[PDB]
Amino acid sequence: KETTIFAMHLGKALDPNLPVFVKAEKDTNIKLVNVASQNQTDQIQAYNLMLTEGKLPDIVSYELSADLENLGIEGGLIPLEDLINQHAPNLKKFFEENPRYKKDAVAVDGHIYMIPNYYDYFNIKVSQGYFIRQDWLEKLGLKEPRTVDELYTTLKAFREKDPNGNGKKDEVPFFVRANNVRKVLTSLVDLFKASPIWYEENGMVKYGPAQKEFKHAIKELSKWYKEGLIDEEIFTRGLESRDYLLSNNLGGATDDWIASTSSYNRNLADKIPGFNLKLVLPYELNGNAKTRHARTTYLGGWGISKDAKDPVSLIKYFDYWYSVEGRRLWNFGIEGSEYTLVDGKPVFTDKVLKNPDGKTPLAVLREVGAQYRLGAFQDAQYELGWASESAKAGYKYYMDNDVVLDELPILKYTKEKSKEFVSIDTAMRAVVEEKAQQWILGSGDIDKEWDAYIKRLENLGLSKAEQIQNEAF
Ligand SMILES: [Ca+2]
Repeated sequence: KETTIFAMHLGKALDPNLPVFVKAEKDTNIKLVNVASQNQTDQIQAYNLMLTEGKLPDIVSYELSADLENLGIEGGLIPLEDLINQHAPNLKKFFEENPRYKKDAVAVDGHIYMIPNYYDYFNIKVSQGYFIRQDWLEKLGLKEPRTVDELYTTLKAFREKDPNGNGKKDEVPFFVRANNVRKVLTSLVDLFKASPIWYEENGMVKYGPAQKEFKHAIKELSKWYKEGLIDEEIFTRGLESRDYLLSNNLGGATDDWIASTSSYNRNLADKIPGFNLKLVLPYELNGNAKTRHARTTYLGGWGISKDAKDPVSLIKYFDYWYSVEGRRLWNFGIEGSEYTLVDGKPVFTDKVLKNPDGKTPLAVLREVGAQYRLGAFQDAQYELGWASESAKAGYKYYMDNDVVLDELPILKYTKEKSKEFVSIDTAMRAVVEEKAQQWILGSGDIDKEWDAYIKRLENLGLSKAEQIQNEAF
């Protein structure tokens, strides 16, 4: 059966002749025909153009789920929940076994309009983590800090005791990597168990920047900033911060993405003798040793349009990607080309792990149509199949110690509540970022100014936004 689809990902329209989709056609007898051409590169433009047709393609795939769900509410996509319950055993069991993932699939009106492209979140939750210069701790006779007060003592010693050995007070004890204010705050306030965004607490949704922990975080950060413990240029350096500070042997500690930050030991070993930037668990504050840095559960998804003539066959195509072999196909490519089975489990080939032109394993996989964002279920075993030893070590450490808290899910709103919420959320963001940056850099006094700042947030609509967020959760 020839089945029309709108599908794009990373600027490329899905080519059904790629090995992954030829295999799935051989297994399912569904042959996709894309309405997006090989010349289109702008998925937002091509999607909107596609929606002006009198007939929609059989399957509609898009990166932004809220747009798919609105198209469902408008009647352009059909509800899927009865189709799944009646005809898609793999999805039916997946939703039963994963109530969190089921939430991502249910739209604001209680219908399912799209199947998300899920990360394997419960197997790898891990994004950012805390790193510290083990070789500096050791040469200074310091324990690994395990609380925020112990970190303070540690960063003070980094700043005052010349661990890079050059007789200059040039050490930058704590730094971040960011290119906007929200990203700076994200990597500073999590240490103090605060949040710059919305979060979940005791089943309710709350606004990070209005909390007592945020006040305490900014006050402490302002104190550490004044004492030279936090990079004087936190808000002015950009994405070059980590490379500049680590490669010049100035930086002592950070909070940053685990896979990339764990690469510096191997890169700087010949250049900085003894260099060991080491991943540690989140520091404890008042009994809390969690981090709110977490991966997300999905990105994008796909649905069936009102114009598909055989939706039952299409829900089975959707279900194929949740079978054992369909999920392995999507994640790993073709057996005998991208991977072999070793004791029942895929092991990538040299074609994937040692591409002679320098291509990454994921880039090689993408070229066969693996990992092509639709409504499939990523497998963390695909990622561990190629990730570096230090990346995998960091993932395992944070996973085994259960330190990562689930992020607030992507919430669902009607179009009108969304506009209302976004207008409020945008206005408050501007206030929080202005005030927190100035407080951290030592302007004014947060104790004297906190109340008026909270009233400004309330005047911008904080209570209404809380009401909308809690309804949506
Ligand atoms: Ca020094």
